[PDB]
Amino acid sequence: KVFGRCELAAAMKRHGLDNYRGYSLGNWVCAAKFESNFNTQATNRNTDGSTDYGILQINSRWWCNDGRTPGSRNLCNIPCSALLSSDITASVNCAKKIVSDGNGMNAWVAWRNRCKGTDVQAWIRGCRL
Ligand code: NA
Ligand code: NA
Ligand code: NA
Repeated sequence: KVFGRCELAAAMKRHGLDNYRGYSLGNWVCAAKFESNFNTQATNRNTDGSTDYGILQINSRWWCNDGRTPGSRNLCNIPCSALLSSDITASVNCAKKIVSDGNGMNAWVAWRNRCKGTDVQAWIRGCRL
């Protein structure tokens, strides 16, 4: 499923991401825009053989099991395909674990490079929240 911007803002807010670990909602919407273009089905291979999955591009090197990242971890204890569903629960719950691990949103390269340091509240402008 490809979410609209305000559609995703509402879903992320209902799932408890607004102000999670101090990151306002616009941070999460911005991250999803630039990680996946709001597309739950997005997948992208990393050069180390791992793959990023879903609307927040969560990495099989550490966070989920995709059956083809030998020796990697599965910290969210899920198949990576769970991160591709139209239901964003698994992606949100795994993102909450990632952002709590000590590095915050710096885990998301697109957030670091395209959201951090910008007016991220713009990403929820015009939305009914
Ligand atoms: Na992989
Ligand atoms: Na893994
Ligand atoms: Na990531």
